[PDB]
Amino acid sequence: TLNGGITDMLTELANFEKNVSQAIHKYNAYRKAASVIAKYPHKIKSGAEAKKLPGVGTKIAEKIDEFLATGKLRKLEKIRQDDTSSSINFLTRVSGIGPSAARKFVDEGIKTLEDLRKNEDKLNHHQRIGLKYFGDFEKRIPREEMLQMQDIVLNEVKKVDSEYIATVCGSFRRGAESSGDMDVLLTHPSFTSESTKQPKLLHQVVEQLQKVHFITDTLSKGETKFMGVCQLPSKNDEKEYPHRRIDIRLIPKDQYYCGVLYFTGSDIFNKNMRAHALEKGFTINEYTIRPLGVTGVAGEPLPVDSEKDIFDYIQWKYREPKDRSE
DNA sequence: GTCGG
DNA sequence: GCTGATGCGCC
DNA sequence: CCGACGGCGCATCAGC
Ligand SMILES: Nc1ccn([C@H]2C[C@H](O)[C@@H](COP(=O)(O)OP(=O)(O)OP(=O)(O)O)O2)c(=O)n1
Ligand SMILES: *CC[C@H](OP(*)(=O)O)[C@H](O)COP(=O)(O)O
Ligand SMILES: [Mg+2]
Ligand SMILES: [Mg+2]
Ligand SMILES: [Mg+2]
Ligand SMILES: [Mg+2]
Repeated sequence: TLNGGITDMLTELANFEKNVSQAIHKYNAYRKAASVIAKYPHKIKSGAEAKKLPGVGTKIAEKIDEFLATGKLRKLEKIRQDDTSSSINFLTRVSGIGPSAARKFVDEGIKTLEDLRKNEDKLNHHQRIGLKYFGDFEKRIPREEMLQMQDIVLNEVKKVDSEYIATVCGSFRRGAESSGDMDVLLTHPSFTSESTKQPKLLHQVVEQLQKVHFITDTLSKGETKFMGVCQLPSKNDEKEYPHRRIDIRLIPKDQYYCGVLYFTGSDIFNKNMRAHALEKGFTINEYTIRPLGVTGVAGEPLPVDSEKDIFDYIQWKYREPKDRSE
């Protein structure tokens, strides 16, 4: 609601920089500005008011002044009218089509949904599945369906080995009423930072979920990360549920707190927290928090016994998952 | 595009 | 076959 | 002004 006009404007500029300009730092700058404006609890009355927030500079203030006076941004009005920008912005909505592949396809005269379904032989495995479920993948998952999905995954993993722990992360763990997809963090005692005492720990879980027809497709799979497609079972005479994206990440059992911090997000929160860690002389990834030596070389992993320990190292007050959303 | 040294 | 670069993905 | 901007997994390809 509040400042929705401004944040939508900034998100559309971010998407343009990422998809068309291939300018990843401008994309990140627009998104950081959109997120700080979304959390601001007043109706922004001027560019000058917004410029006081961290991540809003001169250029964004000037665009906020235009938007508030005219309800439009001339630059976005032009981009919307541009056939190449339009085509690329549409193709990048297909899972597996990034900015580079989108520009290549536009060059070959492939620029609509009809063009893609004619040219499937030109798509890689991932792109083919993104095309097949194009409609399904733009739908959000109601929390009630996420609870049904949680119950299937936790119960199936438990049937494979009572020592697995599966945790639903992403927007679900931040308490969202709807989720873009299902993100599952997996641990097993056999996989630690010190040892892999067992092979196929991720594979055996994927296989069981395929066997009860929950996982329907694979986009990618290695030893620690699965990316694919799943679907809730429906009743007699009921319309089928949409196909959903599922990500599964197997994390060393001893590095759970770093792993769950990473997988809980949001992505903007992780970028902000990791950028703050560097200013405080630390580096954070999904496994460890490590000091930076005078060098700029990461040192030994610091002890972590809680999510909050990570916040304490970088001198942040703890934020509950619910308070890490945009 | 913005920030901090 | 291996290794390093790049694309696309995740939060 | 100007260098840095988060960090890493898997798929794919060029060069040896
Ligand atoms: N054809 C080019 C253009 C630029 N550069 C280099 C020179 C500078 O080190 C840097 C950018 O210089 P610019 O004059 O482009 O500076 P800005 O990017 O700030 O200005 P502009 O508003 O023109 O983008 O890239 C280059 O090597 N070859
Ligand atoms: C939004 C205004 C732009 O800020 P950035 O460094 O992307 C520039 O001031 C205008 O640049 P252009 O419109 O992309 O040439
Ligand atoms: Mg996309
Ligand atoms: Mg998600
Ligand atoms: Mg996901
Ligand atoms: Mg915790």
